[PDB]
Amino acid sequence: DERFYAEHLMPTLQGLLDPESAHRLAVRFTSLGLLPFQDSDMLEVRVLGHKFRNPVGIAAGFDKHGEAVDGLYKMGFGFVEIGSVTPKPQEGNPRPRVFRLPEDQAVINRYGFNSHGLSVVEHRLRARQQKQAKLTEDGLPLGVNLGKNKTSVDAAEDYAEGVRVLGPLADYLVVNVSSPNTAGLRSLQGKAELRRLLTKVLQERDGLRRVHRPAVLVKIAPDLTSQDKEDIASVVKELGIDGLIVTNTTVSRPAGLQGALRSETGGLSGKPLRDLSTQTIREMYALTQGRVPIIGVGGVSSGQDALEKIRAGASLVQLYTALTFWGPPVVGKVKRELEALLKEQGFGGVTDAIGADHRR
Ligand SMILES: Cc1cc2nc3c(=O)[nH]c(=O)nc-3n(C[C@H](O)[C@H](O)[C@H](O)COP(=O)(O)O)c2cc1C
Ligand SMILES: N#C/C(C(=O)Nc1ccc(-c2ccccc2)cc1)=C(/O)C1CC1
Ligand SMILES: O=C(O)c1cc(=O)[nH]c(=O)[nH]1
Repeated sequence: DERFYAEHLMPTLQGLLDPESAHRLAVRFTSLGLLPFQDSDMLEVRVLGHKFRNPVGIAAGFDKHGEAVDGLYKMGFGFVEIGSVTPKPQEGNPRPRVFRLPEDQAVINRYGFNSHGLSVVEHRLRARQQKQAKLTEDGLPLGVNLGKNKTSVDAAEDYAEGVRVLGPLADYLVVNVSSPNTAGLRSLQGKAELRRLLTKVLQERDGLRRVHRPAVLVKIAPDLTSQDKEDIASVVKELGIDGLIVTNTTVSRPAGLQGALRSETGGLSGKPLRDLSTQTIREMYALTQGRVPIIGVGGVSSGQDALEKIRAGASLVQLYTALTFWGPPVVGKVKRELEALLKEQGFGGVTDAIGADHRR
């Protein structure tokens, strides 16, 4: 129940544990299915070669190693993304590396891709691969988000290894070139780098057998220049990339942040990123002429937040940070409010609202 979690459970949990410990305990509880809304057809969306029974997903970073997929579907998410996963295991940055900004409903993290590695996650997904095939057919798809190791010398070979190893187990894969916490990674977003990296990714993906061939998406940052966005849009059309994830966390620090920890290094998420993300979705949708599916992510904690990103051009949305403040009831809250607003605004379902701001 919303108020109980919002007002009692979550604050108490937050007073008791540092945020990294709270996150680990939350993954454990979720993966055991220790948690307590029926989805309307208005919320169903068809995109990326799949049906999604509702358009609200959990963003990458919550379940980094694939341990809690089924408990996430049970929380009400229409789709789950895990990762980012790197080819070899690696520890990530020294602690502390995650900071709560409760007066801003924000988080700053600099995990640095702590990952159990491809092999461990491959085994975990294979142990439930046929159960995921049926979830997917029932409208509950799985994405896998790929990163690169810290000491790797050849970024494109790290991503290609992830497509070869986890591509056969995913409905879509994400080439995450926008973490702000791995040195040099964001420079993969530049025109020449990106084109060469994505050509190699797509060749690897196309060499998979047909029933194991995922869609491929690129996840980008909220901090790009106008020139960067134009170059991304052009590469994405030139290569037939299947969609974009918009956006990762920001390295900016918007005026007015009150949290005592606002000057920690790392990516900032939650409310202060919300409109910078929505504006990036609006611009990428226009530059791609509405023809490249976008998954909208950054500061979503309500139905109105989801629908804004929807009308700016997103076909699906994701959240993470709002879960850390509101807990599990936020998921049904976002869905029930989104459905009430679609009705109030005269849309037949999510699908008719996608990109609607661009048609006024
Ligand atoms: C604690 C933390 C860890 C994250 N780790 C990843 C990650 O490994 N891969 C990734 O693509 N995005 C990662 N993200 C970014 C989220 O997927 C999402 O893009 C961002 O947090 C904005 O959404 P939100 O405001 O709803 O949290 C992480 C975010 C947070 C808060
Ligand atoms: N701080 C913090 C939290 C956090 O509190 N996460 C969280 C998410 C879901 C729950 C929850 C509560 C009840 C059942 C299942 C999950 C609890 C904590 C995070 O997930 C990220 C690293 C900062
Ligand atoms: O591992 C992390 O540091 C991480 C990766 C990512 O893509 N985004 C982020 O905010 N943190």
